[PDB]
Amino acid sequence: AMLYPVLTQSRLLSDLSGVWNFKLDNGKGFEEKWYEKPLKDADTMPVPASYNDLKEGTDFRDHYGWVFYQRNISVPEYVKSQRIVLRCAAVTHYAMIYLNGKLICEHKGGFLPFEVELNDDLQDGDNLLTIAVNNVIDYTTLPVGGKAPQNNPNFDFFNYCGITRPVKIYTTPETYINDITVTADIDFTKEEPSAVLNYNVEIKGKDITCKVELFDEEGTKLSETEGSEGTFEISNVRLWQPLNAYLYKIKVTAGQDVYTLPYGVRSVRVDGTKFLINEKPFYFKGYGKHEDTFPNGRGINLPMNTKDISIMKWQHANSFRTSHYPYSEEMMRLCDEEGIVVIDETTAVGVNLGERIGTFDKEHGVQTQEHHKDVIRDLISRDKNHACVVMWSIANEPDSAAEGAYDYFKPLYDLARELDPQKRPCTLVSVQGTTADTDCSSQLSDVICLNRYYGWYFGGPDLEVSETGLRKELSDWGKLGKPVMFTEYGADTVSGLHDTTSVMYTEEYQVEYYEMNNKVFDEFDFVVGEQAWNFADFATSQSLLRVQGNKKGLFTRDRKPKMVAHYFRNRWSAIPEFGYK
Amino acid sequence: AMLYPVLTQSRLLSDLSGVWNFKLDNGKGFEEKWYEKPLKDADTMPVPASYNDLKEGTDFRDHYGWVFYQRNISVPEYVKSQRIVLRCAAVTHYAMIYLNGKLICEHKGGFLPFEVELNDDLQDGDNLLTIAVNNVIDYTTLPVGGKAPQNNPNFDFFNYCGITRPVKIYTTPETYINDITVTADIDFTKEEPSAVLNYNVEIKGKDITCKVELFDEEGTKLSETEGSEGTFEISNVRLWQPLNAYLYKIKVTAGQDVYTLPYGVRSVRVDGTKFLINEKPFYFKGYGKHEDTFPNGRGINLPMNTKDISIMKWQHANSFRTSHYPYSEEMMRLCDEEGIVVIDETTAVGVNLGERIGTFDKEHGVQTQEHHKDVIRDLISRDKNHACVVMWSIANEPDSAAEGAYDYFKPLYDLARELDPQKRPCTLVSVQGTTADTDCSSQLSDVICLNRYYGWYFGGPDLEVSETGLRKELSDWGKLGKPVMFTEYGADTVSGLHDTTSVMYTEEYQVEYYEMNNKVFDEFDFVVGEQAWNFADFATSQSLLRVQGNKKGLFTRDRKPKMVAHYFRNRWSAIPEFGYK
Ligand SMILES: O=C(O)[C@H]1O[C@@H](N2CCC(=C3c4ccc(Cl)cc4CCc4cc(O)cnc43)CC2)[C@H](O)[C@@H](O)[C@@H]1O
Ligand SMILES: O=C(O)[C@H]1O[C@@H](N2CCC(=C3c4ccc(Cl)cc4CCc4cc(O)cnc43)CC2)[C@H](O)[C@@H](O)[C@@H]1O
Repeated sequence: AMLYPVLTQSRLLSDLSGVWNFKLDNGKGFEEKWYEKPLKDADTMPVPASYNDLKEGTDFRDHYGWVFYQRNISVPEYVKSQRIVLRCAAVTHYAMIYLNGKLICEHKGGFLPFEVELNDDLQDGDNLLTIAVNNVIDYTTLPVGGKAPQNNPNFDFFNYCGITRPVKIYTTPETYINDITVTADIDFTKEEPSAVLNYNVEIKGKDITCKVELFDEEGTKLSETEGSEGTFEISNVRLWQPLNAYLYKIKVTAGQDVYTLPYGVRSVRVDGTKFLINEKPFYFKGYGKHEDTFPNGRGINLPMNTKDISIMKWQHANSFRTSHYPYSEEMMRLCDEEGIVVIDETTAVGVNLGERIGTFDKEHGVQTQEHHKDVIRDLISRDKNHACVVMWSIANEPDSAAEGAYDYFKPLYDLARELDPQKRPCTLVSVQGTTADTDCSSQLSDVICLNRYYGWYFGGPDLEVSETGLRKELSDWGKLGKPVMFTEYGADTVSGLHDTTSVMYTEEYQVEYYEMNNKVFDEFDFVVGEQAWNFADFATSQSLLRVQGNKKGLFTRDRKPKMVAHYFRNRWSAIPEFGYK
Repeated sequence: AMLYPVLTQSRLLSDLSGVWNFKLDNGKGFEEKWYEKPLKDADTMPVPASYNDLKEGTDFRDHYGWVFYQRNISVPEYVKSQRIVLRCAAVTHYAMIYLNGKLICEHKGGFLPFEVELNDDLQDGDNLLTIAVNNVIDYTTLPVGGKAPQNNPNFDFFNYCGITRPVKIYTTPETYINDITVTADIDFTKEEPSAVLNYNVEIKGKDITCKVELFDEEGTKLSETEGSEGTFEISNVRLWQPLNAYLYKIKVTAGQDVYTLPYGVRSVRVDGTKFLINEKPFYFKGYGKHEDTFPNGRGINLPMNTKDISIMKWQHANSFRTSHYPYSEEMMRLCDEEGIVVIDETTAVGVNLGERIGTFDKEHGVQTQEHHKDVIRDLISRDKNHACVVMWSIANEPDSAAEGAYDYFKPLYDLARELDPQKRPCTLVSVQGTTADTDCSSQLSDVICLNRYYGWYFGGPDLEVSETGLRKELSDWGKLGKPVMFTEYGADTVSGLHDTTSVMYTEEYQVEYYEMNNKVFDEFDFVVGEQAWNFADFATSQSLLRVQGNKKGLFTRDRKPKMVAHYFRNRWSAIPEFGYK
């Protein structure tokens, strides 16, 4: 259970962000117990941010192993009466928190929050907070790291590591609000849709009165309820809608603690080959994104988030997929405010491939299902209340058509559907090569999400031949009667390369590629969404197939529009959110 | 008096940063008293950051007038016992702070901090904090804005406005440390240089004991002193040096309040035509920078700051000038940690130009000297203790060779030299066209800082002819016997444009331009520094002479190296910090 720490009349919030003491481990780092004394010959490193690109030389960018963040923490004794918590929004990949020298916390998982209590191990004056981060990836990590001293990522994006998201401190009374949940049953039958909202507060500590208050957009009060559980009757409810968002406020007063939560009233339901939002046939318009900026790397970047959402509404999009890892809490909340449809995805990327071993080989294969279940647990525990999240993605391009694959995902799908209070659709992004008959996603998933590159990796530069292929496979996928959407498709384009008679990597070819694909898409009424790959150019590991990173983005890494970006904006302008099919 | 709010055993610090409620004024904004009720139909805007580039359309970028930031503030009553302060690191240009509807603070000045007290006007639960920002510039603002409904900046950089730097909240006991000052008298006579440091603490409130403690780099204690004033004897003092920084810690315990301060022991003194740091002949290597990134605009950007300082040490630079406005506190402190020489400059840019009026015309001219004195007051009050600041710049390219000019600056120079506890050199950046005989900087300034463009605006593309000119004027400047340095010189280069036989705007020409200039520079021993313009490409107002902004940077706006960047790195590698002349 992880609530987003905010500022409230009952709780504080001190951002530990700034320039910390930084030092690359040299192997002897742990034996010599650097976490006690200061960082001798320390360096400077801003937090939050990925450290790989913040210094020159490959030895900082391509570091293998541990790095030590160090900082000076201090609290006034008049606050020790409250509950002190250290919240780490994200640490990529493996974090180990020390306080004066005592290991107080550990976490496996570089893209989800985790907190620890500081009341017992604090001191009186200056305390030495030491956060050690590991970047190693292997068959036991999500994302998955291969092998053939450097990390070999089994994924197509750079291994940005470090304190990726903010590290803050917040307080709370002894008996506090530890978690909250809210679902909505919307009565679309009446001429005006009314709504009934069910809540459930979980307290913790030496309990015992609980109060909840409902407010609207402006802040006007609307109703009140008592107890750890209750409901709200909203006649004339203002439904959260794609691109037309509306968020109510919820103020829960429990004992000596208060916490507010913005909630969006909307319904999500799959019906045959139709993805229904608020009981209407929705069509996905957008692209798979990355949390990738320069030189922040994977580090949080609120200004760029607002710019991207501006570029999106500029382009007439409505959705994106948190490609290959969960995004920041801030970006999720922003999509609630701005009304952006989001496909929340886990870190489960790279679960694929004297003898060739098999993905799900019990002895020499991925050892990730345990942690994979944790992520599904922690991901939903965090974003369960986000009205923008309309579906979960268990994994990106796994070996979903291989032996043991179905056995691997079935418990994960179940855990997901048993944990989502709203019981939202579940899916997995199908790598190219799978078919309706071979993909275990055909049975497990509510929506089929394809990653196809007809016209690039498969068929390019012959777009004519590539078209018949795309049509042949897409037509086959209709046999399932489920909703089909493309979550990835694009061609690497180096901004600035032009040609009248186009060739691969030019801006002209990139547009043609999306014209041919979109043409086929519109031929089938069970295609309920198109999301291009990628929103913008992003960094990867070096390779002959990567022209200074991934260049399949519609925009450059600095958000500048390629010619394709205008193409889509024109297309998506004449395509509505509902009723397209 | 403005101390940098940090985290201490006696004081808190809650970063109000995040996505605030935003709304462009429409004229009726103030009459309709938006600062009381919420922002109806509000928008999203991250803080801190310039808002001009965070939304699409010229109407947000080219807005004229007011914008309303709104936010929800809340404090627990158990903290009301302390002193509550709202610190605004920067608001560009004019800020007006409301709390529940009551105007509680105002400030003129978009690039320096200002705080206000919240104890008296707080409420119990949720408070509506409303920060209104104005972007208008005219003859009464610094920077100066001209005329011929839009702002016409009298300067060559875009008018990025909004909550440019962080807005935080910090507490402190009734009797607190309000200000601190530290100077150093270094005895360079002994074989080992010892040092004596003089401090001076200023308290405020219902007083009455004061304690100060000195620590070194690691954190080991070194000495102790009592009283609001005292000294420290440092035998074997570790002198802060350019590119070899060393900062001591200073822990002042006054009553129920503590505050720590990193200090760097170094001496600055001009001797004839020699700029002496720690009694050695220093040579400036660097460039004039901007606080300009995309899409942040002028907004703070700690990751880029660390990257720029990496690029600098990569390039073998040692100094930069806070071109045309004071930079963030974080960047100043970082230069102390990283050992970067800084020329702190004020916002006094644009003080230049049926009849042609004169700059300092008493009735129809710049009405800025009053505010100009404030900035000189507040700038030194903030950065007085930064061992990286080795000189002050009263103004950039003013009309320093016109009637009334000398009368305008003389009181400003005096106020500067009377306020700097360290009595550091003072100068002003001389626009092209001035000569040793005409520039009032010849008498007022300790160091001559020239902004010359021989080979671009003046002479280009004939670099041969441009050379004789540069030599003729530079030789003349030697008549003063003072130290001369170029704070600006460069040629607009569009990254990617190449030619064997170079032309203007190509990368080849840019290198040639700096070769010719640097050749002449090295012919004169009274030239003690070279700083190119600019560090990287930055945004300006649109114009036929601006190719999508200013492109004179050595690096692109995203910090990528142009061919010139490697040229300098090779040159600056064979040029030392001391003894070059
Ligand atoms: O096209 C992208 O590369 C982007 O789209 C997705 N991406 C899709 C392409 C991927 C493949 C792959 C898998 C099966 C077959 Cl038959 C062909 C190919 C192409 C070449 C190839 C070569 C390899 O060595 C490894 N993996 C592949 C999987 C990855 C990913 O989801 C995304 O991370 C990536 O950036
Ligand atoms: O070259 C830059 O433009 C950069 O260097 C500095 N910059 C120097 C060039 C500036 C001038 C100027 C002034 C006197 C004379 Cl004789 C010629 C010229 C050139 C053209 C010209 C045209 C105008 O309409 C107004 N101002 C000028 C002053 C400004 C500034 O300090 C910096 O802000 C700027 O970005």
